[PDB]
Amino acid sequence: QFAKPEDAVKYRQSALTLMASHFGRMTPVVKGQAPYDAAQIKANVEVLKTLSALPWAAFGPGTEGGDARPEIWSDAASFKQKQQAFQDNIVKLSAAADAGDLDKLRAAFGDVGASCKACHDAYRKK
Amino acid sequence: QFAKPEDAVKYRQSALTLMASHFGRMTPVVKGQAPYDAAQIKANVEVLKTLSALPWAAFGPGTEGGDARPEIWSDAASFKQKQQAFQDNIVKLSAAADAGDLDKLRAAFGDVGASCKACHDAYRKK
Ligand code: HEC
Ligand code: HEC
Repeated sequence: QFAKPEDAVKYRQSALTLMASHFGRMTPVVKGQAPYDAAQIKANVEVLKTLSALPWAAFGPGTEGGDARPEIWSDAASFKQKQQAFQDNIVKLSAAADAGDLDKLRAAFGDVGASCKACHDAYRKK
Repeated sequence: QFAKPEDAVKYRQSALTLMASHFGRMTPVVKGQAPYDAAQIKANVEVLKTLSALPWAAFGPGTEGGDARPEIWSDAASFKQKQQAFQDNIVKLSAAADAGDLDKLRAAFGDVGASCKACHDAYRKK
């Protein structure tokens, strides 16, 4: 859906920005600094699930640019493992949110955050 | 979820960018320049439905900035009518996509596009 590489870059950066907001806005809830409303969190994690599937299709071959490292494309299998693993961490978060289980939510939230960082360490420029 | 107005601005601009891509990428399909795969379009419109609900919460009071016109906030009811009308145009598009009905898809796609423009004409700076 991208006329030029720059359009793929803009798309993925926007998708990742929205992910970061839908993830990060739960930090006060996880920490107990804001109240836990199970329905609110269930709905928010549903949005995050949808968003978390979006960036990867905008790293199609030849879409070097932005702060993407070239290693994304020199080993397509390893990058795919990282995004699939990330999305399965999001599945655990969804399951916790759907269950209304704050303890499971906290644990899953930490694992999701670790998975964001694991990808950045390998694939995002400083 | 926004520490400063700038964070709301960045969020809504990213959400609108993603909407524009999920909407605009169907133009060749509507025009018959690309093939119509009912399942592909159903899935894409589901994504668009989710995204189309997101920008509005990031025009909270005091989040003037970007290319948002101040009229968004001086008549909250009228802005809300426009975004709700837009989302109901998206509902028609969803219904068409879910039905696998290309004629209804075309018609709904045109009405959605008109609704984007109607809001821009009133509420987006040149
Ligand atoms: C690889 C499988 C990634 C996972 C998982 C996550 N992110 Fe990431 N992110 C990745 C790359 C390669 C890039 C650079 C994209 C580019 O072309 O520039 C990024 C970037 C971001 C950004 C900045 C977006 C922007 O506005 O330019 C943010 C805010 C971001 N990423 C956040 C984020 C969070 C919170 C994640 C887990 C919930 C996450 N990313 C996962 C690669 C990957
Ligand atoms: C009002 C109810 C709107 C509807 C419906 C749509 N858009 Fe719009 N859009 C609106 C505003 C007020 C703004 C400015 C936001 C800001 O603070 O700068 C915009 C902006 C866009 C953009 C630019 C985003 C960016 O990268 O800065 C795009 C690409 C865009 N809008 C597209 C778009 C499409 C395709 C719509 C219908 C499917 C649509 N918008 C609806 C207000 C409203």
